[PDB]
Amino acid sequence: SIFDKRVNYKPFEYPEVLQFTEAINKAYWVHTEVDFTADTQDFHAHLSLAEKTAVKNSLLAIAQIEVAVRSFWGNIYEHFPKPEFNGLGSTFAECEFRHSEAYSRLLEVLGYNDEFEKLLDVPVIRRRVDYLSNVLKDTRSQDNRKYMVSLILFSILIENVSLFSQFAILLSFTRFKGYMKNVSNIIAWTSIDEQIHANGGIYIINKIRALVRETVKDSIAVESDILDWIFEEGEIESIKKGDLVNFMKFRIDESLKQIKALAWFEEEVFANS
Amino acid sequence: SIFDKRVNYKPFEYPEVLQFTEAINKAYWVHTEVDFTADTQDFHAHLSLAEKTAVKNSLLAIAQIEVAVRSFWGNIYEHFPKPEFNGLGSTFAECEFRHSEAYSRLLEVLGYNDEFEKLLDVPVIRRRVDYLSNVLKDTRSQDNRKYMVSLILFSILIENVSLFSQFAILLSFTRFKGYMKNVSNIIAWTSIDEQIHANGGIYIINKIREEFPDYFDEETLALVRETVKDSIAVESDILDWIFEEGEIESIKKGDLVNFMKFRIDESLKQINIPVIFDVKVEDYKALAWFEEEVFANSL
Ligand SMILES: [Mn+2]
Ligand SMILES: [Mn+2]
Ligand SMILES: [Mn+2]
Ligand SMILES: [Mn+2]
Repeated sequence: SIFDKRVNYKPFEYPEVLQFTEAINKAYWVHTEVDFTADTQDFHAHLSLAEKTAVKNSLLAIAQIEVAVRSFWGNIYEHFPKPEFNGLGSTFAECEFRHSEAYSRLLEVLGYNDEFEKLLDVPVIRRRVDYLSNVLKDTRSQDNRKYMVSLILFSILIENVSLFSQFAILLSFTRFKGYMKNVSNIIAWTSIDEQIHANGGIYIINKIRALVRETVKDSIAVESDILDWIFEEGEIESIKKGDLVNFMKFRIDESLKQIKALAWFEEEVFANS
Repeated sequence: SIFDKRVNYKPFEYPEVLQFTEAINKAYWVHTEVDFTADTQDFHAHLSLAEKTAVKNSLLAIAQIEVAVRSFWGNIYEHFPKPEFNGLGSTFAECEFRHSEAYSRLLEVLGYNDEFEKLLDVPVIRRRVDYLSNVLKDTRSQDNRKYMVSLILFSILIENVSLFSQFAILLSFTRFKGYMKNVSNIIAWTSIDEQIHANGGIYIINKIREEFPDYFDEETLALVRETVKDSIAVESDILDWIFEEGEIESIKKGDLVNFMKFRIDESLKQINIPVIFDVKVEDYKALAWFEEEVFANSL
């Protein structure tokens, strides 16, 4: 089975894994390629306080997940002891380190390290953490039935929902205003990697073939409250909170179908890619 | 300390980690960037039986270490619970998967999968596997002193000497004969990566020496020096199996033994361990072309 340890390296029992690692390989990128001087000039002079807050809080919401020690992918070999899944996890774990460094830099160049330190003082961020830490309680569980339960939640929200909300907000400043072009480059490259991390999760879930889908509907409530915190200074004009909820509803449905004025998102991602 | 868990991502307690990860980032490469058709033609037409056997057995010995599930670097966060070392471990773990795929491919192109499956039937390889087992027996130990011993032997053997003998053998065909230039691209890129891995391990060893100088007692230094001296005996016997069909004009075994001994000594100096062999400039300059040949085959 997939939970049994195969000793020989090749042939790969699941050769489709290379499609996900090679996609990460071809999309390889680091934050040191990008210069944020123009974005700081656009930020300082041409963005309203409600627009500054939307950029600040969206990046803080992204950093809450991205700026952390990521250990799920780097340990799937402990649960799927195959050489191809150790490489799948290795490639995703490295990519998450490039992500954590990129949003650690953005927090530094925009001067938001202090707010990131005390981020749990925000009640709604504290609500997403209490949510996330509990629903993913069995990511390290030796029980192979509730570890699967973790990979479902990990792939459709951590990789598909809990971040693409803030990706579209930041990309809207480049789409409709032509601002934050370099930050949107980091955002476009990140969302591409998270799309591959989601498909890799979806791919595995289909290979292991109630508690799930009404656990994930609980996140739409907390993710909607996060948008209230992101737009606490007022709704900006490039995007609206109501459309982002439907964008969140669209992505969850297509995630489960394989196991909208925000249709421009995919087009905007490849333009800034 | 380095063994204590830190929850906050930054500031980094060990910011020099970024020097090693960025080096891997800048030297990033995948084997699909290279094609080996030209090398199969030089192998088929312009290589003797002695040179064929040296190329095949060297790559078999490399694949013996590289084509496997590598798990040491990807789990260094279990012993150094810092966000820095989880990123350092991930960056190195992904790097080994690019290596495992690269030499998996070289075995496939040149048609050596059957001999790699039966590689354990070679007695000198079984001597290396049992020897490497004691070099890795404490890689999961929760004893920080036992795990530090495995970390020292991992960086100076698996990452810095156990493969560089075969690396120089393959590069010698490109420098002196002008053959196997695509294979030399993989070798040079891999040798750069393993150098960063060994230097990254030396950095962690020295940082443990800073915070815990009592861990470097007389017993640890004696066991490491004796285990290391046992390596050159097994690796020199590997050199006999690599040239089991005759001496080749590209390089000599005597230079390769002096090459490994010098690299081992340079490794011990960086972590303040007494030199074992003390190779003279009379001997280790015969393979001094290895560094520049790696850089020439890297661009
Ligand atoms: Mn990420
Ligand atoms: Mn991800
Ligand atoms: Mn390697
Ligand atoms: Mn290595």
